[PDB]
Amino acid sequence: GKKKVCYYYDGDIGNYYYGQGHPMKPHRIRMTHNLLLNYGLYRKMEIYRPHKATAEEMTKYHSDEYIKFLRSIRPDNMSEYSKQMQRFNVGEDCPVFDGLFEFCQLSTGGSVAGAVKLNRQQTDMAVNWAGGLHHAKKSEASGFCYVNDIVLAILELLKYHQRVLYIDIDIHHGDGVEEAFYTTDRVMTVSFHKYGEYFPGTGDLRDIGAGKGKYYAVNFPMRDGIDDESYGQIFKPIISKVMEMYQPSAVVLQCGADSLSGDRLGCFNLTVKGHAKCVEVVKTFNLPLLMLGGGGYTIRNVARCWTYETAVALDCEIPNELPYNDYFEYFGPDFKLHISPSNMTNQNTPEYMEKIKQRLFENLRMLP
Ligand SMILES: CC(=O)Nc1ccc(C(=O)Nc2cc(-c3cccs3)ccc2N)cc1
Ligand SMILES: [Ca+2]
Ligand code: NA
Ligand SMILES: [Zn+2]
Repeated sequence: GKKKVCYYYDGDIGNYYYGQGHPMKPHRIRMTHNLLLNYGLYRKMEIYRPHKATAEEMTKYHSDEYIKFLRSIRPDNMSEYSKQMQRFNVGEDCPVFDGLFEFCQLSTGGSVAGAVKLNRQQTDMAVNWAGGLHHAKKSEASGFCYVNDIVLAILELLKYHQRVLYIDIDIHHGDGVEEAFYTTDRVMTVSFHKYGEYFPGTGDLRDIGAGKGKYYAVNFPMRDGIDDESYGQIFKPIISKVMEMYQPSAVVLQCGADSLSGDRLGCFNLTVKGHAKCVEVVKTFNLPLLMLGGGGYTIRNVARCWTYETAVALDCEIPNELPYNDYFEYFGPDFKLHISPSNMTNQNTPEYMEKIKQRLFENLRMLP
């Protein structure tokens, strides 16, 4: 039936600025929050302010040297760390900005706090839209991500769960998460993503894991222009087969909104309803679920997406007419919650979708 939802948000998040022209806008988390508050969704869920995750918490995955660097680097001392910046991939796509470490701490704190709450059986779902930074690696920033809150939250879940399922609907391959768990069967990682000379360049369907983790990494490579129909063709069948074969006891769902139609960086054509169908599918399995944010560069659509997916988590129907809010002008000219797909060509034929699905089903037969 209906579930208990705990939601994590820190009002300071929207103030972190990656710099002039950088497409990552933490302000989108505040727009999301303000919109869902204006729909009255706070009446149906517990709202918590995450703690600032410490260096002890972050070094459960990341190296001491990389976390020490992130704690130290500032725009004022940048000149003195030119060598370290190159070593850790900080300074270009992953810039040094005021309060960078605090931004890492808040984004991470919500995911780890959500995992603790699920481990304690105090909630059915935990939501952290400021999380989902799937590209960060053990000792390296990547793709605007510095600290991998997802890996840390999964490590927290593994204290009480033998098997954790990770599902990733961001347009990009969930490389940092897949890499962290590549050689274990205790986490199965399932990523659906644009593939073919696209960032980060990994996630071929032939990448299936290694050693004990062989068959525990699943990749569904897609072409430009995927629509609700095509995505819906394959998501429920793959997740259903994964649930059947893997039998996880907890799930982490990365809800990156860069897979929506009209994304500034992305090349997919999903609506908010098509993207949210993924949350509905996963929610149906009735397992402890951690829902996380991710990419998303057309900020008005990110706020619509995560507001609607919070409503889905709550089994709460909300009107398409947007309520007034602090960012009302961002939603023009329509001022509606739902979006239309564009006329872009879907390069993913129905045969291609079915064929990749069949190849993944062959791999899933290899589980015990
Ligand atoms: C050349 C090129 O295309 N570069 C590039 C573009 C987009 C992304 C991205 O979408 N990154 C991301 C960031 C986050 C972050 C969330 C919060 C802070 S960063 C979460 C998920 C993804 N996929 C990464 C790299
Ligand atoms: Ca993905
Ligand atoms: Na794995
Ligand atoms: Zn992305």
